[PDB]
Amino acid sequence: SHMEKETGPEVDDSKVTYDTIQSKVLKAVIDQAFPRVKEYSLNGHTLPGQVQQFNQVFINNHRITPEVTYKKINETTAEYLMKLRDDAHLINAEMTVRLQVVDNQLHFDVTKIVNHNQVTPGQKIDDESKLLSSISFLGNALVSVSSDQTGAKFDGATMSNNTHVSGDDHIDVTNPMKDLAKGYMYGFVSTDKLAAGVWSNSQNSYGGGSNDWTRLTAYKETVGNANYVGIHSSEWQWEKAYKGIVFPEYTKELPSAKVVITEDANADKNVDWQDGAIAYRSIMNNPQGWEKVKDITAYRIAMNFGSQAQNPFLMTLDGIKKINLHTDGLGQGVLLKGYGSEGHDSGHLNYADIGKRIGGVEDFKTLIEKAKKYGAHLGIHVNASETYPESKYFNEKILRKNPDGSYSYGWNWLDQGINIDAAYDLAHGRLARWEDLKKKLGDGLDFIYVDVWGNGQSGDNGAWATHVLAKEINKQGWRFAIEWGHGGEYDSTFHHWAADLTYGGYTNKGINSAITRFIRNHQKDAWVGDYRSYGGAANYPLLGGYSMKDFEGWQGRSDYNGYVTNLFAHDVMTKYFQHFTVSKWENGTPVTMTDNGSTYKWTPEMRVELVDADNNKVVVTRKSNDVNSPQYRERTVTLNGRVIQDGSAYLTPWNWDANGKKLSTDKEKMYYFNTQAGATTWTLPSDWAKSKVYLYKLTDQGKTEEQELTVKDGKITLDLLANQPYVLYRSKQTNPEMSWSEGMHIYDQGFNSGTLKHWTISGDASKAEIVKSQGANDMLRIQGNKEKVSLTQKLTGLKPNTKYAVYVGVDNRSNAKASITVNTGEKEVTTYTNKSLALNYVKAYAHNTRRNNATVDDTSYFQNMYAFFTTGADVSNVTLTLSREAGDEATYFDEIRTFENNSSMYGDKHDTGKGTFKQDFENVAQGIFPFVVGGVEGVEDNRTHLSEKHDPYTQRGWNGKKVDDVIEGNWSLKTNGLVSRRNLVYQTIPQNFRFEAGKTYRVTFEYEAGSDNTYAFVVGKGEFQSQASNLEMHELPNTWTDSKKAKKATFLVTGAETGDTWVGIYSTGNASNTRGDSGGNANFRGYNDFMMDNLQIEEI
Ligand SMILES: [Ca+2]
Ligand SMILES: [Ca+2]
Ligand SMILES: [Ca+2]
Ligand SMILES: [Ca+2]
Ligand SMILES: [Mn+2]
Repeated sequence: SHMEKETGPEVDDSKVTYDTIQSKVLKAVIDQAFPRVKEYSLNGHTLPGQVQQFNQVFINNHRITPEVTYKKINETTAEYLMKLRDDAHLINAEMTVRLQVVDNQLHFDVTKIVNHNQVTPGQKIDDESKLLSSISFLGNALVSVSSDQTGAKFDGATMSNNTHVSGDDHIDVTNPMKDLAKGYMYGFVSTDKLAAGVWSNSQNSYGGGSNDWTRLTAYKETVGNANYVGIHSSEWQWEKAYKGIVFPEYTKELPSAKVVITEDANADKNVDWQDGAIAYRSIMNNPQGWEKVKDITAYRIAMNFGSQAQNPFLMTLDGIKKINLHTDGLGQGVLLKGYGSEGHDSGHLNYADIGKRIGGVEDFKTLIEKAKKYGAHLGIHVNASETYPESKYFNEKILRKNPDGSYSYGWNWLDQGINIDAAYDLAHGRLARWEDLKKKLGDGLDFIYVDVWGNGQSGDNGAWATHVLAKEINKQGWRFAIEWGHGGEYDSTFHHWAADLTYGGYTNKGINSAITRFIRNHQKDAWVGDYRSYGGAANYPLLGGYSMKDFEGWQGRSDYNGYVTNLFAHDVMTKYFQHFTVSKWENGTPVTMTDNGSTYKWTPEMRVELVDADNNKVVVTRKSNDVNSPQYRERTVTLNGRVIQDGSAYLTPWNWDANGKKLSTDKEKMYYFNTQAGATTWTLPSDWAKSKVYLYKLTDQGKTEEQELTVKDGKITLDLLANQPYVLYRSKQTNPEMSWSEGMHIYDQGFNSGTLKHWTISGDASKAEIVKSQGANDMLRIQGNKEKVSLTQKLTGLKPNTKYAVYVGVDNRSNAKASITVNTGEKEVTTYTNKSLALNYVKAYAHNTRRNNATVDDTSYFQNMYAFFTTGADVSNVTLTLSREAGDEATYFDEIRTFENNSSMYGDKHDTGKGTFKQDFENVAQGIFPFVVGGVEGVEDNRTHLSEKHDPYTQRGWNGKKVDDVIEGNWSLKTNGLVSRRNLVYQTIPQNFRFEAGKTYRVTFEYEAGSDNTYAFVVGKGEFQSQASNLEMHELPNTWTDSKKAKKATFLVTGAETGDTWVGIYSTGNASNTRGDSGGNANFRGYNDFMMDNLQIEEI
């Protein structure tokens, strides 16, 4: 009141004809001349709409006075025909606005739009001003509040992803007050009697950051002696075009907005934004798939990359079973990053190209269907921003070009990507790409994760473009997910950088807004989770917040144990709260924090209450407001006044199956988890109190160590291991049959079942054990055997007369022969290894040589050992045998994968056998056989993979490309950019191809090399060391300056008597020659690359 009171034009609506539309509880007085609400009335209390007439709209940004005719449709409903004509700006249109009261809601709908100009979605338009592209009712508040009203206040949320900075504004409406003209995602006005919330489908943006997702605009308007704060819908979009081409019809969404009016809705006897937020759930858009979120407790990524097939579709079902047992049936969400093409960041845009080397559409369909019973939902990683020449959808027309006409290059890794123009893509059939995937896959896939979208790589990725993209995905029945905490606010249900707490640091997490989280906490994982070092909202949020970890290869992640502990430490309780809707949010006093380079104030939530449809009430209370107290980072949680979490421990009722379905009373359970040692005591519900109670320790074998608990006056006391999940039931439970590895033709391919029962052991069974790697990955170990030990299992469900490959991962520390043998009943084939000599450098593979997932002695020499065979007519007697001849030291085996394969490598025949060896790379089972990737990049998503032909884009000449990606057929072996490394790129190993002692072989291949002597053919023996081991080097010349195609290389190689000779490709110390090119041009054109094809090795 110390600044000058403000004054404005008075209201004069003495000549206005008003009508009333009303439900039983809500009356709205409306102008017949224009769709303006003068005032809302509910239970004798009022809120203004737009008090000052503004009978104008903005059409394509032009102020227009519409010619309006009114009709009263019925007691609740009025229509306004609004003719829009301005010849000078080529506006000749009409729209109908319907105002309708439904219970305590007012609906504002543009129900019908007619553009009299000729516009046809999909066709060229000569003049964009002919489009009816935007409709704005800015200037007409849908609801407001006046400074003359007691308790007048506005609350609004904007996007903030910085954990120190709340996105919310709380503004008292006073005269005087600060100017206000600002976009909001959510907005409320209230008095001490009524609160109103406003929703709009407007995909307006005023800019990036807090200016985005601004579907509402709040404005201060001084009317007479009073200030009003009014909430307006932001501008709506309609007919739009790109470079003259009108977008498809589905991009037009009819404008809609809603207001909801409420008294006290949480029984705290105060009326404020929280009541408005509760009521707002009845008018708001709901991101499709949101209902599922609360029961997706175990999210993770399973990764494939670079043709390696690290995680075949049917293998992922075994990880789902492991997590099912270990969590006693918590729901799951597995994002398949690398589901398509050759893996992650291969083949982008071709969404329907399901990865062949991981089992194709047939195994993907099986994974989806069979995962349902475990409440496991599958998602896929796609890209709508960048592609590669290999992709069916790579074309000049789709590529993004800079103003100077150069390509907007993407990242160079396996291949040099080029960004696409997403607006062009939308305007030229993007939708059909999703349709093709949906048709091929059928029903059942849960979610689409669109990587990078939001970062502008493909041009406009803002609110409008994101809603269009999400609608294409939702239309196929899929749920939307994206990378950034700030992305997809309207439609996303999952944000990777909100959920993986380690990413981005404190400025780039989930949505830091009490208002937004209150409204939608239960609908998405988009929030600030607990990560103390970020401070602010991340310093122990009372609602928790998803914490994602992984164990299936994503960024080299393999920590299964840590994954499960994390689920219990953060996610069980986070997900518990998502089964309820927030009803009350109470802040404590501001505290001072110091972290991330500043001292700042933060106002922490001290209590949050939640409720469900059955009026269960959950109360979550922070144990101290003192930021220096250990109790600041602790909560008490009650359900109906019963303590279920207190500090370090919880004993939490879980009444839902893996898919969220309510459990029968007798299947109800409770989870216990305590991050500290110590006895804890819990009050049970009376219907548990008079029952026997049974406790189980949860492990990767499911429920173990059954104990009957002693109940005393309805209490139990639990004194158990810290950081260890348990589950409690009212009756004795059993572990069901998991059918490990169903569809993979063998039982329990990964040694997860805790026994070798399905194997027939010939020899001393005490010498064969399932043991844990340094990464807790179970493996078969055979050691210390004086006689042969063999393990045999039938291969089941094979097709007759069909060609197959089978491999087992093998790491042999013994010199003794370790073998895989298949007997089809007509033929026996066998492959073996003596001591393993090649470390494993595949980052997304579970048994790479990184120390934390090493086999033993801090190393892993795991490599896939293959046999190739063909079934005959009878498939009832096909056996696989793993054996180890006598030796002291250990052989490790894991992951037996049998799958169709059509290679013809052995004297032009499929089956393992003698004859000239040939690799044309046209029928590779997986990886780069007979080579394995070397240590040139250490453990990495290796820059060598099988290159796929897409003429002319992948071949010499396209954008000045010097060398072909593919030499002959559809596939070659490509190494991208690994020049000047002085290290081994890849090598054969004896189990893949053996240079027999004292025999001599001719090794021939065709190759492309972009520069002279950057790569060399090498001959070695034993384990490579970069004392550098001895190598016979053959530097290779470039293949383009004096040749129109790949050159031929040929070498004589004699096998060392020790049997451990191999050959490969080595990155020399020589600098490449990029012929004056730099940047993306030099990367694209292949100066730094090496391609091989048509390998042949024959004895001479
Ligand atoms: Ca003052
Ligand atoms: Ca209230
Ligand atoms: Ca295993
Ligand atoms: Ca080929
Ligand atoms: Mn490629």
